[PDB]
Amino acid sequence: KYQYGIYIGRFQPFHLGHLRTLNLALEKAEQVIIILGSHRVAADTRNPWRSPERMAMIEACLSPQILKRVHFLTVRDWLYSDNLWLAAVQQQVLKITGGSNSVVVLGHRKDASSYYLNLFPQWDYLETGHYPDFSSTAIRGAYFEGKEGDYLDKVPPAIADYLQTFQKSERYIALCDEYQFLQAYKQAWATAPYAPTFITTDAVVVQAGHVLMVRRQAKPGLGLIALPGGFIKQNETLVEGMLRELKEETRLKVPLPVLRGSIVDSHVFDAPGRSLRGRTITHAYFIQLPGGELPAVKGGDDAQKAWWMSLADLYAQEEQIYEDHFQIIQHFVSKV
Amino acid sequence: KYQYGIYIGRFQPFHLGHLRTLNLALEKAEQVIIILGSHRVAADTRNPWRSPERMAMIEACLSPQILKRVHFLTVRDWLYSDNLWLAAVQQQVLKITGGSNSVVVLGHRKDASSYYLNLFPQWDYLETGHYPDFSSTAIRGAYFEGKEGDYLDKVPPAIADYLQTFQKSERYIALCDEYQFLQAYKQAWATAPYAPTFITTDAVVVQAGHVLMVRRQAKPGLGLIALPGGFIKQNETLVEGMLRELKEETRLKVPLPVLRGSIVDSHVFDAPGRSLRGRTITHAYFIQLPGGELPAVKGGDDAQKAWWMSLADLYAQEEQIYEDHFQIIQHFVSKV
Amino acid sequence: DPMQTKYQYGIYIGRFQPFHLGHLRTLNLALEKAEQVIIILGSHRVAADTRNPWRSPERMAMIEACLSPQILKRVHFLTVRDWLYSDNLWLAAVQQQVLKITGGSNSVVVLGHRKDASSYYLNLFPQWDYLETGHYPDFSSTAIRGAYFEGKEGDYLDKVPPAIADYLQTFQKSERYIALCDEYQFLQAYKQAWATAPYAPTFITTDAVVVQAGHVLMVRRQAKPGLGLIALPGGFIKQNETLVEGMLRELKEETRLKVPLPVLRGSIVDSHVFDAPGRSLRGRTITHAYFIQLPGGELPAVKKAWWMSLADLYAQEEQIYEDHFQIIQHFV
Amino acid sequence: KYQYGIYIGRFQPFHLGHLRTLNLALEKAEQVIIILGSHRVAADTRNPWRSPERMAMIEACLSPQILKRVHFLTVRDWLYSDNLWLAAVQQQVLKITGGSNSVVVLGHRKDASSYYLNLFPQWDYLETGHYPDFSSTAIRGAYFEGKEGDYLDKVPPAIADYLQTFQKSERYIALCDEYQFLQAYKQAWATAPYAPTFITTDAVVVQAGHVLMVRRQAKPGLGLIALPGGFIKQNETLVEGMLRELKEETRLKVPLPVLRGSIVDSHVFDAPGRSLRGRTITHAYFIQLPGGELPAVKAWWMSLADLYAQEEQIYEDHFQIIQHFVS
Amino acid sequence: KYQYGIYIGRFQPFHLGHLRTLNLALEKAEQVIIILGSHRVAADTRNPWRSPERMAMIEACLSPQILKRVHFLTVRDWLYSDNLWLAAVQQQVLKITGGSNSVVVLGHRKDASSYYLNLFPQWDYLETGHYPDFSSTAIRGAYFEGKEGDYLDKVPPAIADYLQTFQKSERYIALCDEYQFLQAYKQAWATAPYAPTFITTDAVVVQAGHVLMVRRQAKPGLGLIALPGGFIKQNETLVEGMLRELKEETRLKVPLPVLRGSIVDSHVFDAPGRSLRGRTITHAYFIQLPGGELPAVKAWWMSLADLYAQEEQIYEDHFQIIQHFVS
Amino acid sequence: DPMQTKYQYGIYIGRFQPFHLGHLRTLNLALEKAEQVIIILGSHRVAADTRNPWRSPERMAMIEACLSPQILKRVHFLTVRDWLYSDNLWLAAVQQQVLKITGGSNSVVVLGHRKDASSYYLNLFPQWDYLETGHYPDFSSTAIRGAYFEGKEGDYLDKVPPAIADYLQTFQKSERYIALCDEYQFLQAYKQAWATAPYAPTFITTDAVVVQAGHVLMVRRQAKPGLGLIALPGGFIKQNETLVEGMLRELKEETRLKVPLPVLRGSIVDSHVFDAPGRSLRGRTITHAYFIQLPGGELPAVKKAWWMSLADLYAQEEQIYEDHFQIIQHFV
Ligand SMILES: NC(=O)c1ccc[n+]([C@@H]2O[C@H](COP(=O)([O-])OP(=O)(O)OC[C@H]3O[C@@H](n4cnc5c(N)ncnc54)[C@H](O)[C@@H]3O)[C@@H](O)[C@H]2O)c1
Repeated sequence: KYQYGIYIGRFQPFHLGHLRTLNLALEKAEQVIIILGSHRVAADTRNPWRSPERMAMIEACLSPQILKRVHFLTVRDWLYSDNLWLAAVQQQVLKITGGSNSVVVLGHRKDASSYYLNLFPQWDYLETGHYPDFSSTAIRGAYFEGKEGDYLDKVPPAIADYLQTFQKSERYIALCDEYQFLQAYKQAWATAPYAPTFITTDAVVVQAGHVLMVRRQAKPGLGLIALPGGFIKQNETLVEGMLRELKEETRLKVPLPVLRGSIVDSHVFDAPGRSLRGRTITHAYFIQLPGGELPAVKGGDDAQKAWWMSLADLYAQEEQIYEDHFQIIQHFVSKV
Repeated sequence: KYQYGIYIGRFQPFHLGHLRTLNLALEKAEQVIIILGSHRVAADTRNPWRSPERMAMIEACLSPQILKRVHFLTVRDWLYSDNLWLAAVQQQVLKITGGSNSVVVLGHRKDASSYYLNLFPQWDYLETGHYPDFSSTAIRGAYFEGKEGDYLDKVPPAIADYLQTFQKSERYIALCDEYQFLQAYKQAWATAPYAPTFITTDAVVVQAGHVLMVRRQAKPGLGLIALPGGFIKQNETLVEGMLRELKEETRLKVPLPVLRGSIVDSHVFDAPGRSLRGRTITHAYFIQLPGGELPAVKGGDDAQKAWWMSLADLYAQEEQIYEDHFQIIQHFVSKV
Repeated sequence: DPMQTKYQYGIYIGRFQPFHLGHLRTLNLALEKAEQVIIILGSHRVAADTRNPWRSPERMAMIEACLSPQILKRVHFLTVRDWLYSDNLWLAAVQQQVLKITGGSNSVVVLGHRKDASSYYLNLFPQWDYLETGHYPDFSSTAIRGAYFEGKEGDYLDKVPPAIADYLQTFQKSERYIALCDEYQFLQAYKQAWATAPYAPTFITTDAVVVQAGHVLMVRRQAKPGLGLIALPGGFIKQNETLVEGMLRELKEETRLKVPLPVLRGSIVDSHVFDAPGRSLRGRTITHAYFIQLPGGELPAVKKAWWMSLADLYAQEEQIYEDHFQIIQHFV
Repeated sequence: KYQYGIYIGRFQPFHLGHLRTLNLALEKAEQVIIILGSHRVAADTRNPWRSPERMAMIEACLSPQILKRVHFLTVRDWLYSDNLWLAAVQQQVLKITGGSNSVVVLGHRKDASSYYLNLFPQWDYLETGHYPDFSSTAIRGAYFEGKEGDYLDKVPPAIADYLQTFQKSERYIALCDEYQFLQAYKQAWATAPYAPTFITTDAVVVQAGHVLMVRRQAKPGLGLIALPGGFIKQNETLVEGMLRELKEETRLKVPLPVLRGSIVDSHVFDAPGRSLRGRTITHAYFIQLPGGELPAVKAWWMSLADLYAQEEQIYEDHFQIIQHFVS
Repeated sequence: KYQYGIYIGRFQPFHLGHLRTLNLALEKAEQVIIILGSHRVAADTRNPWRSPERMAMIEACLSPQILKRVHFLTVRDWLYSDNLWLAAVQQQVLKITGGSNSVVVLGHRKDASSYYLNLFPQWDYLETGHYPDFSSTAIRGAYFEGKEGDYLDKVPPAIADYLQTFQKSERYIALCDEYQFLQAYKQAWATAPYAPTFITTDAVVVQAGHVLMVRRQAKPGLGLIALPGGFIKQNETLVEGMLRELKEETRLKVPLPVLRGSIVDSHVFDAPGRSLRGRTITHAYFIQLPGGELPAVKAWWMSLADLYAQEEQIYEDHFQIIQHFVS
Repeated sequence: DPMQTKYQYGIYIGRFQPFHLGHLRTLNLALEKAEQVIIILGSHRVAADTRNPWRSPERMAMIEACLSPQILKRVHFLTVRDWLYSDNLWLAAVQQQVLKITGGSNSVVVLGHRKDASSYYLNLFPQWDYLETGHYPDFSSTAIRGAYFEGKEGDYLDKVPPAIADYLQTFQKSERYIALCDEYQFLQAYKQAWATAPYAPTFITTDAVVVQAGHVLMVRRQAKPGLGLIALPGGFIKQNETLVEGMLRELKEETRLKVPLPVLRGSIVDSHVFDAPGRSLRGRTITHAYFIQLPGGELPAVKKAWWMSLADLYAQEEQIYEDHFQIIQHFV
């Protein structure tokens, strides 16, 4: 009934709801294209598995024979440009679709994040409705809490196998820790009269095509590469707080007045899901340092340190970058 | 010992600590210049009395004879430009000082807000030290709570008289109400694991040299003139929330897409004391509407309404404008 | 419900300087055409001069005195500033003011007469009907103002409502009346002196807009007209100097600003020519205004001249000379 | 006593009063350089003789021995760029000076228009003057009226001879007529309480690298090439004045609204001596029309090349006005 | 049959092949307009005769009856702005056309350089050609070698007569020499696997409204006025090449570092026929020096006015390069 | 504690293509001068070509094979990309890489020899000492690469360490060796054909940088050199076309982009000339790159050509031809 069927998701993990839709797709179209979103996002409690792992997981639920008509595509996130995303999807799809006009998109409008499901009017849209009782969020929560009965009856058996092997790895132990932390963090705000909103700053300091970075020291994202930034204090201005944090986390050897006078731009980042803590809006300041020897910063140990990274280094380690920091850098790179 | 002595304050109200310093000034200099800060700020729980009232209050504590060597100056706030403030102080002072170089500034470095006390190196600075037990904040709190024994023994007798007459007015009843509200508002956050930070948007919509305004409907600032704005919701972007609030408070008859496409600039306002609620940082969006008939907006009743105001109207009613909204408008007026 | 009139609202715009019998005829026509009438007092807060001698509360008192309290229940007075170089701004102000009364009604008519060039605004309200009344001969506020400052009572007493006559007879004893006569005479002599010129004269002046730290350098006028009004430093261009030279010369004469000419020269960020034909009552005066932005810090000393804040300018709007507030507005 | 000596002037005409300084020059320096100012300026009552003609005059007054240690250099006027002029001057100097550092400039500050003798600081300046009094203004005045007695005693015999021959000239008639018109024009303002001040607009209209020009229909500079321009009326804005004047003088086939919309810039030209009628300040508006057919319109479109070739025939300072909007 | 008729060409020289179209023109329209292209272009082996000279030639070939219904119009070249050219063409047309709408343009698209006959769309176009074959390239080739037999049978008797007289000319020697040099230069590249491609830099140095110029020391266009410029060496960047070339040809007294810092702009000039040596693309760098003394340096500073006056003596397309950075 | 060496750290930068006996002599000198030696492998991730035949892990394996494990405890290998038009970027990368080893020490010396124009970088580390070694005759990596691709073993076997000889003898049997010989021969013939030209030839090409929605239009190279590498669409300028025409012509030839020339013409936002003397191995090639920004939406179809994301370009850095990555970087 269609030559091509597209199913997009994160599949973190692939569950019985997803398989139902993936089965429906196999009925409605000859070739099936699975699009693995959030490609190369750093692993966190919302996206635990890398996209090759997610492909293996899905493949393990299907037969070699049905796999003959199944195509995997991975697509990065561009949290601040839907158009860069759309284009990448079109381009990845085209390479399979030849160019055909016989194409459906299967999905369910679950919530606010499902808005993309109608940015393909070019193609047809098959809404599936909700399938009770299959919730990725519930599955992940159960899994990090070690409650097997709340997830085993919700994933394909090949998925349960995978979750059980993966339960042995270092990543799982780190993700359990990070999950306990967030849960406690959110719980500590449970008696607020209103959902809280968090304000942070971030410093984007660039010298001779390099950006000053740190390894995160506090949860969440412990150990990931990040911009130097943090929570605004009650009595400081955004610039002040930005400078205070830059100094605390990098001990950059440049006097505060030249730092101030080197701020050439700033920009607010407010994607509602940028941070799992929390609604967290960050104010990023772009600082351009002049030519010369690379500026000195604390050489603490290695997990304690700060260092300078070129764009090449940045792309090379894309999946080690915290939250949307790669996007913040890319925004100011478009400015220069 | 000096030809001229400068004492700057808000004096809300003038208390025994202030009188001590004002007396010390009268010993140390021939002429005394009192500078009434926060001129033409809308009345709130932090600045209850207008600057002519504050002058009357101070005059009532002094004798006609000593008043012969006392000079009053009023100066506006410019929360985002210390330089505009400094200049205005210099200019107001010069008109009394003739131009003399014999000038001291008396004060006490109480807290972060006292930072201005050393932006006059031109002139000498006499630090007085703290005088125990004389706190404006404590005085105001006591007064709005009606607890006379906590303030009577802290102000000059002429000040106690004034507070007692003023306790009859409509302003006092409104300020009591507003004070109860804030107190309860802050108390409701008392069990937060961290001081909360608030995020709001504000829309600065301009057509044919007019700015769209509202009369505030919620406390605090009930009844004051304000920009249309409000709290960001958890799942909306800043622009989205800005547009949602503009529509809720003005029902402006301009379709959302043309509104979006008319945003020409935005700017963050983060003076830590802009709002008495709360650390509240607002994100203001400047929208330029094209020439033509003045856009329709809700004509509700009068306290329920929205309307268009020229800069002239704005200056004419400066002391009816909420928090720092006049400053936000002035920022974008410097852009055009 | 059957209306007794064609429209809900009638708008009658003017200076009314003073209200004369022509104006009352149109006002009466408006009372026949609309249930409620809106009088718009233009030139609100303009420095009293020979073209605009009465302030808006005086003009409202004058018109009120011609009308019975039953009619006054149907009349609403609104004031609106002039913004000589910005018609869009003015159009919006009129609209916003009218809306306080109108509640948004679309049943609205503007009454007037396209008298001369200054009446162009009558076709800028297409959202409302327009009712041309034709000319009433000859009622002329210019002629009436002339007769009044010249003391020729026979030429205006039969041109104005009896209540206006009374008000005029009373105002005639004020200090403002004397001040106005003095200024009227000066302008009359001034134009006199050019009467034998082969063409109408065109005057060239320069004005200096000097700004540092949100303050504009202003002076009090030492010569007529507008004697004692607040103004920008400026004056007439001499025959052998450039505009910039004239500008700086005149700035030094009037303020004695303690800044070297060479740094004043280098501090000129912009300039603009202001040429509204009626900006000055002395004759056609076209002015060259120069925006000078001083590097921040302590304000330079001057010798009456002073640094005035933007808030203070708005606060003393009505003491400002000619178009000078608009000149400042243009730059800051 | 000096290797090289420089004397700059308009010499309109060359008078005894120059000659004496010229003589004083030949004494103080071995080589003498005479710079003829105002090169290629349209002929008018301030500047009647072309620079070749002025060369001829100053030559006749010299015997060849002398004429053979004197070099003649012409310099254009750029009324609004002194730097450009100083440069053109010192570059033309080098042609002869070769690069010498033993140089003297002679003259004296007579008025305001003699300001050009503080710069140059790289050479030595010897002040003569005042020689009271020979006055070219007075001499051109005398010469144009007919008061022969007032100037024969004032200029060298050879000059007088050339002036004499020139009276027959086709130009002398038109230049006489111009002198009468200006003297009358100025006279008509004598009852004014203050010196009058004239305001004009000029339109600079440019399409496909051509500027719209006209021949002047009215005195002064009648028949010269000019920008469309005129006197502001009492009740029009500068913009509306510029536009009516443009339509009057050229009847340009472009709708008024499109013309308003095509204004990309404007500039005020205010040199005190730009107009001989008295102090006239002009407001120039630069209109820039989209590519394509040249619009219908003596008025005609003229290229930047055309203008340069005919710089001689351009009114007043209209060339500098054009140049200002072009670079 | 038509009121007005237009025929545009370089006519270098006027050949039988033109004449026939000219004849065909006189037949089809009552008035004939001949537009002499390439007006004021320095004389070179593609364009040997000035436009007055070309007028003279085409006149001799006509009897006055005929010569009296033919008008001659000159148009400059602006190699990089066709619009400017089209405009100058149709404006000069109107001088004669008065404003007529019965007009025809004659010729035919021979090659790439004949593209200019699609525009104009406002007139009627009648295609002649091809007339196989008379070839000016071949004729100028013959003429410059000495192969008389190759062109006498190709051009009108009067043309031949003028060419004959011209052989004696001071120019014909230098133009012959140029032809030999180019033919040799091109010949030296015959063993190349592909047509060669030349890269040069030019420096456009500008202070106080003057541009630095030089006389060409090397063939081609020897002795003409040019920008300081040269061939890129194998291991220098364009910037460093431009700068060494600038110092070589002018010995400009300004430190290299200041010169780097004063570069405000650069532009590539790439018209296929700009250089007669073969495909040469030049990279022009615009250096803008601060006001004051003109720096020490045949090289000399030259005003925009000077350049316009001497446009005749300017190499290749160097005038257009200057003009590009000025407006 | 008494040091046995002058410095704590010695830095030796090169391509080492291949490591020969000259390099080993300097390396040995560095081991005498510093306690720890840092070898910087330049040209990391550059597409293998006749100037850079071995990738950095191969070059590290090669140098490792010449050294005893006791010496290797003192040697540290670091890699660094080329950024042909940005020396500041490169200088910073070297500094940052060195700092991983140095801990910030100031006791640091760079050893090398100012051989030719490409050695300019040796004076751009003033924060460190420089030790000029002088020239060793004649060891030449160019000559050794020449002999090796030409199969003349006598000309290089005695120029290189025995371990390098072994590695060379082994690599010689790979498919990459054949590919390199093929390309070497092509370039050699190419230059051959120009040998009788009166001056060194200068080549002119155009390149098109077409971008829509964060994607650059790329091709796979159909002709040598760099056959099968990813590249921008471009080629040689024809004799009678303009650069823009050439650019568009060549863009159409190589990609068959379904966009009309007139809209391609109107979409050129910027252009830049790239002229590093060694950008291309064929001879001096100077290129004109044109930035074309297509209006957003669906990407236009093409016919091998494709739209490549900026992330994918970085991911496939090493498959890119000549300086093309730097050309893209310049614009986006
Ligand atoms: N600009 C951008 O970078 C951009 C924009 C939009 C989306 N994205 C990316 O695309 C991906 C979006 O995928 P997702 O997070 O919505 O995928 P998901 O894994 O949550 O769900 C995949 C699909 O299955 C459906 N589904 C899940 N549970 C269901 C249930 N129980 N019943 C019926 N249907 C159910 C979902 O609605 C969805 O259509 C993410 O990677 C996101 O980051 C990127």
